[PDB]
Amino acid sequence: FKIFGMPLPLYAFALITLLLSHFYNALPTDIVGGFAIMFIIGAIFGEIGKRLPIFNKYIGGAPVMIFLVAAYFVYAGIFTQKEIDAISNVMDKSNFLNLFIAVLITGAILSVNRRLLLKSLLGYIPTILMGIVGASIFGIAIGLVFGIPVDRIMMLYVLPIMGGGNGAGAVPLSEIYHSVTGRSREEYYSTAIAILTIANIFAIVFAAVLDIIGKKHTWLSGEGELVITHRETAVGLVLSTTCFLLAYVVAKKILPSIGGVAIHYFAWMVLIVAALNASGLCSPEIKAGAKRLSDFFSKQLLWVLMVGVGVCYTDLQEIINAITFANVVIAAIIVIGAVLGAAIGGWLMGFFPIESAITAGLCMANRGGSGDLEVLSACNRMNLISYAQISSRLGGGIVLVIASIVFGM
Amino acid sequence: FKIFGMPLPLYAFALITLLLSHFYNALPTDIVGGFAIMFIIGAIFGEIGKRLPIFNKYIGGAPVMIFLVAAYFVYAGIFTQKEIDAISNVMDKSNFLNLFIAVLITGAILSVNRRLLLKSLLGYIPTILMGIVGASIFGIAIGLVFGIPVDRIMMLYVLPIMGGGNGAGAVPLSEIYHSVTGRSREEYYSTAIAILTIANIFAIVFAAVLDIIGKKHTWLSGEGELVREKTGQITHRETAVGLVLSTTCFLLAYVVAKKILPSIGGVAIHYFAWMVLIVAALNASGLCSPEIKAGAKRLSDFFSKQLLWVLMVGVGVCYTDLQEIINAITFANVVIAAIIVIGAVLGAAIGGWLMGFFPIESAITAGLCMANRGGSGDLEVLSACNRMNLISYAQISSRLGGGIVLVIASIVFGMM
Ligand SMILES: OC[C@H]1O[C@@H](O)[C@H](O)[C@@H](O)[C@@H]1O
Ligand SMILES: OC[C@H]1O[C@@H](O)[C@H](O)[C@@H](O)[C@@H]1O
Repeated sequence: FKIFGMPLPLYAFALITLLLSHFYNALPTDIVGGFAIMFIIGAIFGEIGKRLPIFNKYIGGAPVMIFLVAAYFVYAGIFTQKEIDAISNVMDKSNFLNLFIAVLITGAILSVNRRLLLKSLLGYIPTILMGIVGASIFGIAIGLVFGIPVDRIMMLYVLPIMGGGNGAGAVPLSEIYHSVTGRSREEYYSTAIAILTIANIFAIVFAAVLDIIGKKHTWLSGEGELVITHRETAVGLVLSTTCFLLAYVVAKKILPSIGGVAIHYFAWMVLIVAALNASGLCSPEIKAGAKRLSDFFSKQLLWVLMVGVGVCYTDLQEIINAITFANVVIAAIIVIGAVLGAAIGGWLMGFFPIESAITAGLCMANRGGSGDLEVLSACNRMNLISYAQISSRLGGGIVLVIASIVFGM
Repeated sequence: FKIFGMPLPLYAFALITLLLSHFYNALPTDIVGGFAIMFIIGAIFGEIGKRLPIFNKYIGGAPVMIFLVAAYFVYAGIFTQKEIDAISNVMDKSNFLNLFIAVLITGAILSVNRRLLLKSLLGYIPTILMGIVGASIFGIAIGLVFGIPVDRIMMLYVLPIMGGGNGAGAVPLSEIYHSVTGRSREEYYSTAIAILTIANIFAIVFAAVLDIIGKKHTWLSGEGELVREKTGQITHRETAVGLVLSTTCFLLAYVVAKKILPSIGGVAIHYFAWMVLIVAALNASGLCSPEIKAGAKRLSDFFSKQLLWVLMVGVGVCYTDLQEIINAITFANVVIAAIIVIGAVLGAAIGGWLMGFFPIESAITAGLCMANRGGSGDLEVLSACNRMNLISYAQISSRLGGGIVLVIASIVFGMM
C-alpha cells in the first residue's frame, strides 16, 4: 500500500526526518521547513481520517482529521514553537492562505460560461439575507429558551457568527461596538472570536451531515452544483496573483466602499475575474490552465492547507473559555437556523437546497475564508469557493451595515 | 506575439495592474504580492532580453536581462520600498531561493541511474582544485602586474571570489580573518563582498561566452553533459510527491548539518552539500519508484522553465547590491577580478579535460560556479549557459568546494 501516493517505506523516511527535526529542535522557519512538516503530518492523518470507519464519512473525513488533529497538537503543545512558527510563516507572513483561495477563485470562475455568470449573483444575495433571517429567528428563539435578552443574542451571538470571520467581523464588529456603545473592544472581541469559532466547528460538521443527507436524498442535492503545456498552467498562476493584486489596489486606494458597505478585496477579485472571463481576454487554453492549477491546489495541497488552518485559525484555549453548555447549544442552533434559512430561500430562488445551505448558510456562519476551505472540504464541494467567498466577503459587508443599525438601536 | 504565453491584450491587463499597485502604493508584502510583480516584470524583460540580438544570444539572454534590469531598478530606486520588501519576503523570509534549488537538485539527481552516481564525484573534486590553482596562478600573475603583494591577492581577491558566496565565504572568511589577524570583520567583508559580486557578474558573462564557443566548437562542449525501468505515468500526486521529497530531503540535510554531523573533519559541510548525498543515497536506495522519480523531474522542469524568470527578478533585487559594487569598481578590481575568473575557467577546463569531462561544462561547473556568488550565483550562471540541469554539480562546488576554500584560507591566513 502507499501513503499520499507515497509507498510506506518511503513515507517512513520522511516521517523519520520529521521526528529528527522535531526532537533535535532543528527546523527552518520558512516555506521549505513548513511544507516539509505540513506535507508529512497532513499525509498520515489525512489517510487515517480517510479510512476511520465512523470518523471517515463520505469525502469530508480526510481534511477534518488533519484540521482538528493539528489544532489538538497546538493546544496540547505537541508542536514546538519553531514548528508553529514555520507553519505560521507559511500561512501568514508568506500568506499561502490567500494565494490558495486566489488560485481557486480564478480556476473556478474562468471554467464557466460567460452567459451563465450574471444569472446567479442576482438570486444569490437574497438567499444570503434569507439565511440571516433564519439565523436570527432561531437564535432569538433558543436565546429566550435560555432566558437571554434579545439584544445580546444579536450583538454577542448572531451578528458575530454570521460575520465575515476574524478580520471581517471580530476586527470590525468590535470597532462598531466601541463607536456606538463606547465599551472596550476586548470585551466584545474576546466573546465574539470565541463563540464564532464554536459555530465554525458546527458549520464544518453540518457540512458533512448535509453531504450525507444530500447523497441519501438526491432530490435535495445538486451533487456539486448550485443552479496543455505547463506555460498554460503557469499563466493561470500569473492570473491568480495579478487578479488579486488588482482587487487589492481597488479595495485599498480606488473603490474601498461602494456605499454604506465596505467591499473586501476578495469580493472585488470575484468581479474582476468574472469580468476577465466575459472579456474573453484569456484563451480557452489559458482558461484551462487556471482550472488545472486550481485542481493541483484543491487535490494535492488541500491536505497541507488543513495542517496550517488547524494551527493558526483555531485557538482551542479561547474556545474552552466559552464552552459552557449554553454557548455550545445556542451557537449550534443559530447555525441550523442559517442552514434552514438559506435552504428555504435558495429553493424559492431556484438553487438546490443542500448547496444553498452550504454556500449561503454555513459559509456565512463559518470563520470566513479559512472557514470556507474548512467547510467546503468537508462536503467535497470545493468548486463552490467562489460562492462561499461572496458570502464571507460581500455577505460579511452586509452584516456590518445590519450591525451598526442593531448596535445603534 | 505573446508575453510569457500571454497574449498582448491580456498582458496589458496585468502590466496595467502592476502600475496601479505601483503608483497607488498598494501591495501586500507577501507571496501573492511578490509573484504578481515578479511574474509581470520578469515576463516583459524576459521577452525583451531575448528579442534584442545584441541583448540576447541563443536562450542565454532572457534571464540575464531580468537579472541585471531588476538590480538597476533597485539601485535607481525604481522599485518602491514595499515592492522590494514583497520580493525580499519571497526570497528570504519565505525562502523561495532554497526551495527552488532544493527542487532542482532532487529532480536532477533522481533522474539519473544509480550506477552512474559514484563515477563522477571522484573525478570532480580534483577538477575543482585544478580550478582554484588556475584561479590563484592567474590572480597572482595579474596582481604583480598591478604591483599588489601576493598575500592580498589571495586574502582580498582570490579566496573570497572562489569562496562559497555571501553566507559561505564573506560571513565565514571574515570570521577566519578576525581569528588569525584580529582586524575588524567589516574591513574584510566590505572589500570581499564587493569584489566577489564583481567577479559574479563576470562569471555570468563568460558562462554565455563559453556557450557561444561551445556551440561554435562542438568538440569542446558536451551540449549540457559533463561526462563523456520505464515511467508508466505522471500524476500531480507523482509531481506532488516530488515536492514532498524536495522539502523532506532538505529538512534532513538541515538537521544533519546543524545538530548531527555539522563538520566531517576540518571542513564544515553546508546543509545543501549533505542534501546532495542524501538525495543521491535515496536514488541508490530506490525507495522512490520510477513514477515518483519522474514526478521530481517534472516538478524540476516547472521551476526551471516557468518560474526561472520569476526567480531572476528576486535574484536581481536581493543578491546584487549595485552601490557596493560601484564603491569598488576601480579599473584595477574590475580587471584583476575578471582575470581570476578566467584563471578559474582555464583551470577547471584543463583539469576536467584530463579527468574525462567536457572542457566547457567543466569550466562552468568546477570553474565559474566556484567564482560566483554561491547558490544565488549558480542559478544566475547556469541560466546564462542554459545548462540548468547541472545545478547539482554547481552546488557541490559552491558548498563542498566552498568548505575547501575555508581550510585553504585558515592555512593562507595563518601563514600571512
Ligand atoms: O454554479 C455554476 C458554477 O459556478 C462556479 O463558480 C463553480 O466553480 C462551478 O462549480 C459551478 O458549476
Ligand atoms: O552528468 C550526469 C548527470 O548529472 C545530473 O546531476 C544532471 O542532472 C544530468 O543532466 C546529467 O546527465
